[PDB]
Amino acid sequence: TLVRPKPLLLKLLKSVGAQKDTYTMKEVLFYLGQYIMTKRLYDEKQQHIVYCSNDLLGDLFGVPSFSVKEHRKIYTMIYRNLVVV
Ligand SMILES: CN1C(=O)[C@H](Cc2ccccc2)O[C@@H](c2ccc(Cl)cc2)[C@H]1c1ccc(Cl)cc1
Repeated sequence: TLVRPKPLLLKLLKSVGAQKDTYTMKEVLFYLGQYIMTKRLYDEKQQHIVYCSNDLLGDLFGVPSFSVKEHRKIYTMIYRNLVVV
C-alpha cells in the first residue's frame, strides 16, 4: 500500500531526511518515528507517551499527546494525513 502524505506530514517527514512524495506505510512510520525520537517528544519517564502540543505533529494529529502503544489510533490519525494510491 503506497500512500501520498498531505503537505503537513510531507513537511515533517522531509524534515528528518525523507525525499519522496510516495511511500509505503512502513516508511512513513519510520520517518514519523525518527521525527519523534529526534525531537524527543516522548517522556523520559514514560517513554511510550508523546507530547506534541504546539508542535507540527500536534497540528497534524489534532491531539496534544498520544501513546505509541495505541496502534489503531495512530493509524487513524496518520491516514487522515495521506491519500492511498
Ligand atoms: C515503528 N517505528 C519506527 O519505525 C521508528 C523507528 C526509528 C527510531 C529512531 C530513528 C529512526 C527510526 O520509530 C519507532 C518509535 C518512535 C518513537 C517512540 Cl516514542 C517509540 C518508537 C516506531 C514508531 C513510529 C511512529 C509512531 Cl507514531 C510510533 C512508533
